[PDB]
Amino acid sequence: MEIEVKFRVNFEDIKRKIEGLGAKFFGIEEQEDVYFELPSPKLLRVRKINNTGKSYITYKEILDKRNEEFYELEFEVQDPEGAIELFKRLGFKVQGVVKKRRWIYKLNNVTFELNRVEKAGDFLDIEVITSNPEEGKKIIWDVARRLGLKEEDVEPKLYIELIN
Amino acid sequence: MEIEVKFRVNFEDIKRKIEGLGAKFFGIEEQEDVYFELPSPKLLRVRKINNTGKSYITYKEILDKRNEEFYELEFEVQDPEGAIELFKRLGFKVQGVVKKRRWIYKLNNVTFELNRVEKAGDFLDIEVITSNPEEGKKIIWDVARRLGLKEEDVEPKLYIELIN
Ligand SMILES: [Cl-]
Ligand SMILES: [Cl-]
Ligand SMILES: [Cl-]
Ligand SMILES: [Cl-]
Ligand SMILES: [Cl-]
Repeated sequence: MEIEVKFRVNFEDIKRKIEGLGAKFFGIEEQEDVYFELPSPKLLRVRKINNTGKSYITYKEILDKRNEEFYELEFEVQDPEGAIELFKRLGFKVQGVVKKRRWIYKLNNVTFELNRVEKAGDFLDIEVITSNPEEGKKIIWDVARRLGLKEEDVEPKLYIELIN
Repeated sequence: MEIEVKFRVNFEDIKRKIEGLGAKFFGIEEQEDVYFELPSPKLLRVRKINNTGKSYITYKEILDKRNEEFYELEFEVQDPEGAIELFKRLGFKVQGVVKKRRWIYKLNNVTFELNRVEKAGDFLDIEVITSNPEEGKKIIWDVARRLGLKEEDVEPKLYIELIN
């Protein structure tokens, strides 16, 4: 399952720390997500990565109450406009649009997603790949503390809930 | 608008006639369509073309009572299994699965789709591209008659309704 913790951060400072850690810079993604309202605790969105030409349909189901564990179903599509039209024609309503510029860094089984989110602010998502959720969260927190982050820095809300 | 008329035919005979007309053979597609139940008169399916490695999500809205006029929204996806899983998780129920081998031929603005449909039989769809629905049907019928087809040969039912 998807395991991740989100932190409210100062972009410049944390970028410097992540790099000082030796994380490998993967790339920047300029994303635009169109969300469709589903019953709790499910999420549905069509994502367009404007600088890479990639588009995806993504479905998520929150598995915990801290918004740290998710089941994710994601696949690439060749027509994001068509995907958005499809969900509207199926009766789904647009929940909102999240636009962000994401800096991706990798360190072993940990992925850092440093996001500059339009109308929300700057956030860092620390993601880990693991078969055991508990061990995964332990890894995320060891990394977080190495970056000088604490529990008070955590942001439980989803990006679609954070945009003003 | 998609305009097409479907005919019940004898595969070998009509294939001969179509080639006799000088239609250009485009290719054969081994298709597997998984349909999801929508309220009338809408259709939703995920198609896999097993021999070409292509997959699509297709939505249609029947616009007439003879099932000859359709609004179609179709786009390529990279994961048909995921698309099928997605619709199931969104609450849609599988309506059925249509499997067929399609021979595609082209002649000007007309496309011939000769289908050998599992558990249904052999059918020929004659489609035309037009801005004027009526002129389109006129073109289809001139071609149909050139192939020796008549009104009694028409099959109005959709493939998802035809499979046993
Ligand atoms: Cl994400
Ligand atoms: Cl989020
Ligand atoms: Cl996100
Ligand atoms: Cl078709
Ligand atoms: Cl079809």
